[PDB]
Amino acid sequence: MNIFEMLRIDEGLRLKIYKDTEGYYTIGIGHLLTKSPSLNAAKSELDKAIGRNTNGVITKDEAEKLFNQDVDAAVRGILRNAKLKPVYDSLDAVRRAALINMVFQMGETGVAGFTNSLRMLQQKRWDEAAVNLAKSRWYNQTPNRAKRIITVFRTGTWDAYKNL
Ligand SMILES: [Cl-]
Ligand SMILES: [Cl-]
Ligand SMILES: [K+]
Repeated sequence: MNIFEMLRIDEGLRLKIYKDTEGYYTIGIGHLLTKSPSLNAAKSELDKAIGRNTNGVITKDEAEKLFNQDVDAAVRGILRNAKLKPVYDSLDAVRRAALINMVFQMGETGVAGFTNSLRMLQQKRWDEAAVNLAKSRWYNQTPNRAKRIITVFRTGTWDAYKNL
């Protein structure tokens, strides 16, 4: 298991524009196109991202290309964030993947707002961090996924993704 395989499981792979769990146009492996309700606006974003005039459909290789970019961007964002960097640096590789997953799903900003949870993770207070993480709109809106992420921060293992 690794961050790519983990997010491939959480996000799935769809080659045609679809709406994410929040109702936003997206494509590939969780690549958010826009928050706009205009499908045309979404298609415009898709073409700019791929570099060609698409028919709202991309190839697997193109989906993977955007995914690679997206994962790198999430890591990059963590490293640039004063609230997230310290926590990330304090973690082991498995838990770091859990944090990257959260940032890919919610954005740097979103994650940096989990102040209390972040502090517990940095203190290595696993069970308490787990309980705190669950007290969120994130957990309530995407409970199955949140539960997997929380178990990885709790245990430092990939067991939650075993058999998916
Ligand atoms: Cl992009
Ligand atoms: Cl979920
Ligand atoms: K998705």
